[PDB]
Amino acid sequence: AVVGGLGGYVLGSAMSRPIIHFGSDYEDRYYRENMHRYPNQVYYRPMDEYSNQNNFVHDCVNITIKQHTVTTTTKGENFTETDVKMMERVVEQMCITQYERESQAY
Amino acid sequence: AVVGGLGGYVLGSAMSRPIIHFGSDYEDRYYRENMHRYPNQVYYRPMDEYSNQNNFVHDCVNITIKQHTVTTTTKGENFTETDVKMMERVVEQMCITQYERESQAY
Ligand SMILES: [Cl-]
Ligand SMILES: [Cl-]
Repeated sequence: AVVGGLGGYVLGSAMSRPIIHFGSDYEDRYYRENMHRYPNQVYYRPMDEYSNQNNFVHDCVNITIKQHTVTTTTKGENFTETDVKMMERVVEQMCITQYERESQAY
Repeated sequence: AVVGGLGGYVLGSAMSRPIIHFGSDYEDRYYRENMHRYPNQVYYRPMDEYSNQNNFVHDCVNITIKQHTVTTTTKGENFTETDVKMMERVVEQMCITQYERESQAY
C-alpha cells in the first residue's frame, strides 16, 4: 500500500507522539484514548531541497497522512476498550432483533 | 479473514444500527461519530438449535464481534472528521520535529 509519488521521500525514525491539550474535554479524552491509531514517524524530502520549514512541513504532513491512510489493518487492530464496550451493547441489541426475525419467520 | 468454527453460522441481513443513549456526553457523541465502524448485521445459528433467546444471543454476539474484529480494512477507512483533524495537528508537530532533526544533523 504505497501512495503515488512516494519516490524521494524518506521515512524518519519513530518518535513519541506529542501529548496535546485541546480545550474541549471530548477532544482531550478522545486523543488520549486514540492517539495510538496515528503515525509515530513521518515521510519527508531531503532538506537540501527546501528553502524553509513551512514547505518542508507541508509535504511531510500531507504525504505522511495520505500514506498512513492507505495502510491496511484489521478492524480489531483499531478498536479500543471504548469501541469494545460499544460493540457489545449494539451487537447485543442487533442479535436480539435477529432473534425476533428468526422466531417470527419460523 | 474467517474466525475459526464459523461453520453452521449464517449471516443475517443488514439492519439499522440502533441509536443508543448512554448517560455520559462522551459516550453519546463518541457513539454517533463512530457507530458506522461497527457491524450492521450479525452471524447466528439456526433457531432449531436453541432452547432460549439468551443462548442464541450469546453465540451471536460473541462470534459476530470476533468475526468483525478479524476483518481487514485500510486505516483511512476507519478515520473520521475527528481523527482527521487530530492527525493534522499531531503529524504537523512531528514534522516540525523531523525538521529539527534534519537541520541539526545537517
Ligand atoms: Cl530520523
Ligand atoms: Cl435475515
